[PDB]
Amino acid sequence: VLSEGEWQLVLHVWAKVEADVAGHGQDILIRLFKSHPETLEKFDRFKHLKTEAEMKASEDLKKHGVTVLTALGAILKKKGHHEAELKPLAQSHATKHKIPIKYLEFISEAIIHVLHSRHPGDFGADAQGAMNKALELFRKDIAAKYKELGY
Ligand code: HEM
Repeated sequence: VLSEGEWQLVLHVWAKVEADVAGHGQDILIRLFKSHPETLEKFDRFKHLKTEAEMKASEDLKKHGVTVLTALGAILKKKGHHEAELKPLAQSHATKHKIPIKYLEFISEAIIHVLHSRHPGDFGADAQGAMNKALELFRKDIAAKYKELGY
């Protein structure tokens, strides 16, 4: 359970992300796919991409990065009271897309890394710890839905 102080640190840096949702989404997906190539393989839309330059040149990838970060932002702004937002996401990711929780840990690492690169003055250790907590909460609550579904 995040404190109010922790949520403030999370949403302070998130408001910086929302000035360039698309650029952040590209940086995060590419870091994910480079660092953990099994994740790329889960996307029929993207598994043709073989180099970082190809990934950076894909408009479809950029579009999906906006979808991802828009969903995550809506969850973060609920400060934990995110049950309604997680239901559809956990159902699609468990049952349709077949995304292990571990891959959710991998994208959380990518988010944290890109936030540090883009927003160091608003992403010192206190804010890094708070964002880690927020993304852990996200994962914990998705994992419980996965367990219900048998995934
Ligand atoms: C912050 C974590 C994530 C968020 C907020 C997120 C959000 C979304 C949203 C909003 C969609 C479209 C609606 C839906 O199908 O539910 C989607 C689709 C999808 N996601 Fe995620 N996602 C996350 C992480 C991941 C990860 C780590 C993987 C893969 C390793 C992944 C794989 C997929 C796939 C394969 C689709 C369908 C893409 C398509 O073919 O159009 N997601 N995601």
